[PDB]
Amino acid sequence: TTAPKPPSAFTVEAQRRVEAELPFADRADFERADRGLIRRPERLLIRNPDGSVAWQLGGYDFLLDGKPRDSINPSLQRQALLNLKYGLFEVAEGIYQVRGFDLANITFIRGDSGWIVVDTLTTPATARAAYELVSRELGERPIRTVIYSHAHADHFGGVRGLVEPQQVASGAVQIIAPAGFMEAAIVLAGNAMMRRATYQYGTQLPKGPQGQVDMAIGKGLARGPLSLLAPTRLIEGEGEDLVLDGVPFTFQNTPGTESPAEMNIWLPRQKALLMAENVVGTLHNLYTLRGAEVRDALGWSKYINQALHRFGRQAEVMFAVHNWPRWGNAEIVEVLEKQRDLYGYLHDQTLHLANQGVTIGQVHNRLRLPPSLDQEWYDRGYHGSVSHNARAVLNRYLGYYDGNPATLDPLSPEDSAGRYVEYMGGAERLLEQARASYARGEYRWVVEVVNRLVFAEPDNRAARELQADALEQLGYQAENAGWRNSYLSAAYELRHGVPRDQGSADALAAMDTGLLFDYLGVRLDAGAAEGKALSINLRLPDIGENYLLELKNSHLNNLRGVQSEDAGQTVSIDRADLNRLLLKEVSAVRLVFEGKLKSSGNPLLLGQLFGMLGDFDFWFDIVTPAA
Amino acid sequence: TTAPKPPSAFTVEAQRRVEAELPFADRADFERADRGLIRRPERLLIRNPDGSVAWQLGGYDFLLDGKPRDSINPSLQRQALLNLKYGLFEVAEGIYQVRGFDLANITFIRGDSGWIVVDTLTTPATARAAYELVSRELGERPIRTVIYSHAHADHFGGVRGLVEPQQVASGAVQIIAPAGFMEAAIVLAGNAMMRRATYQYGTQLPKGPQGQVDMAIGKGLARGPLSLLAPTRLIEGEGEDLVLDGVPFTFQNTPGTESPAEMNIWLPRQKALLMAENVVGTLHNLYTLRGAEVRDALGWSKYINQALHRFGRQAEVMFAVHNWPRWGNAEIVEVLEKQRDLYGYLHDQTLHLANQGVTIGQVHNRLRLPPSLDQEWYDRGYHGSVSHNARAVLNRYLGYYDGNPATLDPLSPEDSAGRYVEYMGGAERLLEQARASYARGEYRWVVEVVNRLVFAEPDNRAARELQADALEQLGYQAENAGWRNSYLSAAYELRHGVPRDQGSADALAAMDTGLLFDYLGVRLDAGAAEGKALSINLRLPDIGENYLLELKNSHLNNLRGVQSEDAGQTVSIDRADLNRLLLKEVSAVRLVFEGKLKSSGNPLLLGQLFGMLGDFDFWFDIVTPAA
Ligand SMILES: CCCCCCCCCCS(=O)(=O)O
Ligand SMILES: CCCCCCCCCCS(=O)(=O)O
Ligand SMILES: [Zn+2]
Ligand SMILES: [Zn+2]
Ligand SMILES: [Zn+2]
Ligand SMILES: [Zn+2]
Repeated sequence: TTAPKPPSAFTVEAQRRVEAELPFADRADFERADRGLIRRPERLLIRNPDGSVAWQLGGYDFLLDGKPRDSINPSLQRQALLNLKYGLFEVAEGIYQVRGFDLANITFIRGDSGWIVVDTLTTPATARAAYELVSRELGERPIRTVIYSHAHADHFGGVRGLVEPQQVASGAVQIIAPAGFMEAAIVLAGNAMMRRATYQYGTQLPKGPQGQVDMAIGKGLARGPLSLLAPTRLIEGEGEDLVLDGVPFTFQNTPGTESPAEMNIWLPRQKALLMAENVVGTLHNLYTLRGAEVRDALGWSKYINQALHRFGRQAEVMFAVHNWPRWGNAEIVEVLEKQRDLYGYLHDQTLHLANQGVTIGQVHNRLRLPPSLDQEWYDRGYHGSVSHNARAVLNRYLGYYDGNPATLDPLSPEDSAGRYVEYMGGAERLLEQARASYARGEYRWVVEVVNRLVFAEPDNRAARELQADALEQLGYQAENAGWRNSYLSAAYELRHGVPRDQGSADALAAMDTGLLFDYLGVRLDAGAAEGKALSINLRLPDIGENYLLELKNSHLNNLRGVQSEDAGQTVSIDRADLNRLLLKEVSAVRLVFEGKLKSSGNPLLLGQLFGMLGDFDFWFDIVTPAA
Repeated sequence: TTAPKPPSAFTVEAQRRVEAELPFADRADFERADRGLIRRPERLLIRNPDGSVAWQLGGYDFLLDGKPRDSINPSLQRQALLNLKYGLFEVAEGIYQVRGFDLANITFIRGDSGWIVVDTLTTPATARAAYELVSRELGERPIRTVIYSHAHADHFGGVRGLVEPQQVASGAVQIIAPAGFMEAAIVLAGNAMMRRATYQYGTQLPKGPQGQVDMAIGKGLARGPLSLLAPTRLIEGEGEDLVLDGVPFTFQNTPGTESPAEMNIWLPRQKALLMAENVVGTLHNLYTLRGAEVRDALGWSKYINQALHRFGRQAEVMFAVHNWPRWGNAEIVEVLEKQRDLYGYLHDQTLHLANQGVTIGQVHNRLRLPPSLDQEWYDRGYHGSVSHNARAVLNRYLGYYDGNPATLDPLSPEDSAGRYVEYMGGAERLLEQARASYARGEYRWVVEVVNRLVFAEPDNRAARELQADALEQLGYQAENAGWRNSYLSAAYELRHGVPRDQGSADALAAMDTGLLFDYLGVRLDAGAAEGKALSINLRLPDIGENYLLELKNSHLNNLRGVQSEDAGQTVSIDRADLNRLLLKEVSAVRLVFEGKLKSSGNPLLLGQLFGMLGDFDFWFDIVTPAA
């Protein structure tokens, strides 16, 4: 059978254990998440210009009765309900947030003549909807300044919902960002990350008790066009004190924590501390499972300590770009200390263990937070997990290899699987044993062993169905939203298979030219490039950049600021026009006839290079070997 | 039986295949490695001041007959003999190198009044011995300048063998380094890295056909005290043109390639290009298996391209801090192009594959260099490997997790092993099957499956002996020196068990104070720190630094430039005296009585904190679960 199964007796027991272990009696977050509520719109339904739906919350109604469901980890269910506390809120005098209109929050700070806005959600429609709610309740005011707290799409993505380029061009609107913002906002492993993200975000799952229920730092991500307008002003060095529209702001740069470009904000008049995405209502990711570079827990901890000693000590309210605020100086001091020691403990104790010989394959089964950190709701592994972050720290310092040469040169899973199956007496015998293990509630073992059979025999329905059943129990048990979604998406694909039916101008415009060509080098089909050699001078006059492109030894090189008198072709095109070509907004033929694409030398080389560029299928297999 | 076994028939066949696949007819390296030889001392034996032996080459005599040995990959054997071409060499007019006195080379450049020296080997005794050979053959000359090509111990370690602090202090000797040198020269995962390095370096193996034979970039690493004298001058930005003792030097910074602080050197008078450790006689590591952060192949490739377009185009000789030079402009241009496209192809094609859904557990079995790159001796995987570097690139962008939730929350190997064994019919049945697989030459499979049995039953001699036999065949087959050494060290420990019998003042002095306390936080025993809280102001007047130390929530924090009026204790000590304490060169009691260690507040806190500090056993288990 191919439909979700009820929670097993072992899964039920695991949920009861969560309740026994975690401080459910501490319900203060429920008060915090409702404090200062101005308006919760009755229903929320946000639409995109093309008619698609950007965001809606009606799919979460099953959570509203607040009744426990054993197919959901009760800690995650608690977070799931708190994230449904959406609408317009007062944080402090003249500081408001619209929460639950998208994954992130959007913050409106009262200036003398308009709003200073912090962040802009993921897509213009959600941002626009938030601004409309603000105007209905507080009165319409022009937005004078938009500040990006950091370089992530759930924060800069909806900017065109608030302001337009002509406002920025005229100086009516300023955009403030931490130094390094443009370099960090925008690729090379994009298809792999996006496809792996369908698991983490559970994009194929229904919203419900046996599907997606929450995304930890918010309900989920709004769907729509991605916008991005470049900053007009950057916060340099350690930070800067600015006055915006009569309001004093202190910006504290925290480079290389949750994002390479990030800054906390202190508002001294309100004694309000906006902790960007450094401190949120959950342990955050040191490693995002969809795939990204490992983050620096050591710096993350130190920057939280820096904020504590500078501001925390005088703060009356602390708030963030995800989740809800926390009021009271003693509460804020403790949250800052604990979040600082959370990242610090994860870092320090992973390394303490590693230095004792505990490997990347063992550390998550050994490392446990001490009670003082374990027993706070904002330290729970909803977004990041202690388990995956400990392995992340270890991977950052020691790498993927566990040091045991048995594992140094491993056969691909699909190549060793047939032998595992044979050694275990064949598929039927393996299933018999795995089913007995399943009946004992040993899901973490079952998913490892039955995965071998699925890889040996991807058309073995019985194997896929058992693997799916065990993964699903693990998803029900998961406190982590990303783990849950991944387990349930894996079950879904094992049961149903992968779909057989299957661009942002601003994002492309933000991409450095060198990175664009690095990406084109990634698209290069090695088979097509084999034995070829060509050099092309590329000139981009609007941005005043020159690149030397060299294809040789089945590799595309690009080099900024150099030209070769020996290149076989010289090509001139504005970066703006190159952008349009890639976005299919203009044809190369029309550009050549307009005199916008120019060439000397052999007119064919760039075309020949383009013809070697391959493509990537989005729906590649994950839970089985490639079809 | 517990002694090395002969190469199997499959291993022999694998060696013959290497010969069929690789260009052994290309023997030009043999001429290159002998070119400009001035003196090869008859025997080489270098001793340390305490009487220990730093370096000797007599253990490699078995290689001298040049006869093929099937327990050594013939490509590695070729490299092993070329690395035995040691002694004093002329590279170009007034440019000499002493090769094979240590892992790295040391370079002497004739100035008007003395030597400009590039790098200093690993330990003073080897450096001193190299200088003595130089003086015997070319005449004794003062060393006026020492340049560190980059921030690695096999390059700055022997500096005290050449110069002393009073020479630097008086300005008689200058030390030049790339900007960032001191930050990159010096920890947190040190015990784990060092212990894992016993495998990579094969520190327990004899020198011989069934032991250690070479270390790729050199024969091995000299053993002795580690020295380091701080630079007096840093090469800033992209680089700088300097004149040293009448000789013109162009320094090209290449930050974040083989080392975070590295610079190539162009010598325009001799048209000589010293490629630091960017281009050597082998594919280098993107990931060193002993464990370290993943290196940036993209930047590595671009920096090689930058050197090519700036200098390569006019170079007559190219040489490096490891291995031998290559003469002739056409040869140099090709080597630079190929090394550039080597790192570029590894990067680009790993990502091309990953974007198609190929995982970190599959990529090394899919990625292959094109013939133009595969068929050059300096592109062979002696130091780095295509296999481990491809997985490294993938790990850098996507992380350790393959995206399949079967693998998201894995049981530790020792906890799932008992079940693998049971499912496979028990130990005897598993061995029976594994022995048949062994008889078919399926070593990569045998080491994966028998490893399960060793982990289930670490005292099962029969299992350990088979695992050892299979690993050993893999070590014999390995072209990579680190892989070979690791496979043979694993066999050694399985057969014999781990030893049951078991500081650099300069290195400690080079360590930032914050990093020192970060390291102390890593030593913190969480059990001992539980429930404790303390704050200590630490003042270090000689360096003018203040730190706030806070222990809370089982985590030690240190914060530069802040002090707390609420700290329970204030401690004052020069960093120089703190160094001496840690090195056991002075007792804390003697320092307090000398007035060199001062305290206000509760005199006990720092002592209490120190008492919570744990230690790490060096010889932790790798190939079995912890004893
Ligand atoms: C349209 C893309 C939206 C991107 C929103 C996700 C934020 C990226 C950072 C990953 S993490 O969630 O901080 O761990
Ligand atoms: C006494 C320690 C000697 C360190 C020498 C090894 C160099 C460190 C860098 C690793 S790698 O060999 O570049 O990949
Ligand atoms: Zn973010
Ligand atoms: Zn965010
Ligand atoms: Zn090095
Ligand atoms: Zn080196």
